[PDB]
Amino acid sequence: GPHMTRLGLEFFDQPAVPLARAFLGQVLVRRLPNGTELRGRIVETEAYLGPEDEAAHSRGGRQTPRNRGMFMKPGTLYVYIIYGMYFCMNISSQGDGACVLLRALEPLEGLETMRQLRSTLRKVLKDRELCSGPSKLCQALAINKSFDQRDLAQDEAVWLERGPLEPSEPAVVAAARVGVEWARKPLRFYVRGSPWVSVVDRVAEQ
DNA sequence: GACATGTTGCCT
DNA sequence: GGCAAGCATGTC
Ligand SMILES: [Mn+2]
Repeated sequence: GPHMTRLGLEFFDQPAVPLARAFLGQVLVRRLPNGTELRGRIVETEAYLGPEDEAAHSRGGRQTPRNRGMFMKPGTLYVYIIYGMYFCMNISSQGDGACVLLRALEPLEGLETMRQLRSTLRKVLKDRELCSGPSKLCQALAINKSFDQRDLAQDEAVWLERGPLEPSEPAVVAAARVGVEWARKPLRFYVRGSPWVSVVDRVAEQ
């Protein structure tokens, strides 16, 4: 096989917007306790800018017991429970209270384990339903709160390997964020034409 | 203590 | 497309 490295501090240490864009095409890897490796290529992200960003948990520089990952070194995971039953996986970027939400993956390896984790553990699921959402991907990759405040550059259960297929400048759609002035600002980024994206913005494309 | 707020699967 | 169940969390 190929000599496989992992993306380190050099990659994670950049402003939220650049990082959110740079994530596109990269491959998120999860190794389960049973030895099974799961792989998914990132196709959709969101940038949360910090104290000025009225949609971010760090708005006005607010630091709570929950959002501490956002104020820790670039690469630190911020995993929180939303709607009492779902997880959102964020990665701290460079900049006070700034992070990036992972929204969607193209599933590449371990799809049958993903389908079990998505259906057998809670509530035939098509391949498109596996990772097409921030909380869907957390379920499919077995991400929960025990992953909160871990370092994505150093952790032996979850890492980021560099992807062979990365989009260039014109292939990236900058659109409004999902479920959030700061509601309308284009801080969501996804691969144009990808069937694995959670929500298509047909207005921000045309 | 109260209570407002924050994605997915089904349904309209 | 619309619609809330879900309960963790933050705030008063
Ligand atoms: Mn509700």
